[PDB]
Amino acid sequence: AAGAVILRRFAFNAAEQLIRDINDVASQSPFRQMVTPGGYTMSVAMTNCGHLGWTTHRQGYLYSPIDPQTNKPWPAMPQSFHNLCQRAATAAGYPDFQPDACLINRYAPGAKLSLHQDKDEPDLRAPIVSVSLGLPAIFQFGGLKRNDPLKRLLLEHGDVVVWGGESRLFYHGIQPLKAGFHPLTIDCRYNLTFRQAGK
Ligand SMILES: O=C(O)CNC(=O)c1ncccc1O
Ligand SMILES: [Fe+3]
Repeated sequence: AAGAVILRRFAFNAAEQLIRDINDVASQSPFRQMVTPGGYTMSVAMTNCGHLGWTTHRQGYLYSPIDPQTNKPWPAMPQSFHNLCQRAATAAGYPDFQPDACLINRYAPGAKLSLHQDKDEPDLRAPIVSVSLGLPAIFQFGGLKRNDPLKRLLLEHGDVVVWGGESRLFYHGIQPLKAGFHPLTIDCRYNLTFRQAGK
């Protein structure tokens, strides 16, 4: 899509370390399946690291310094996360990107992410950096309207997408995860999305 940059296998050499750091983050702020304000439990399990974390609070979504499950700050952003995000963001031409939030998604087979926009960040000029690890997933994206036609791209282990420019506000999602196996993740896919969430 216009504005979006795909860097295939950009995070391949870093994957092992990133996965260790995911485990470390989740040991402090555990993965949970958040409940939408619609009352549905998501198939995707989530957690956050960094100064701010995306979560549900009082039947709604927000960036918060505190993990509502633990009542403690989200774990600090791992070095591996920060390094890889910056190498990706710079390669795609976003030198001033300074992320302070990393949402971590975990997909078991069957798990999917419904069509949505990321429009909750203060500056929409800032991109989102997205890192795929483990099992491959079909990423779908449309446009500015919920009913716009979808295009599909397979995202694989180590792929990084820098989601900026025109595509920044496009609706997008993930199709039900095909069952499979990966040496590093076992039977799941992880996705990291780095954001400038602070005002
Ligand atoms: O790949 C996922 O599991 C979900 N990714 C996203 O929701 C996303 N959002 C904004 C920009 C890039 C993304 O990959
Ligand atoms: Fe998204």
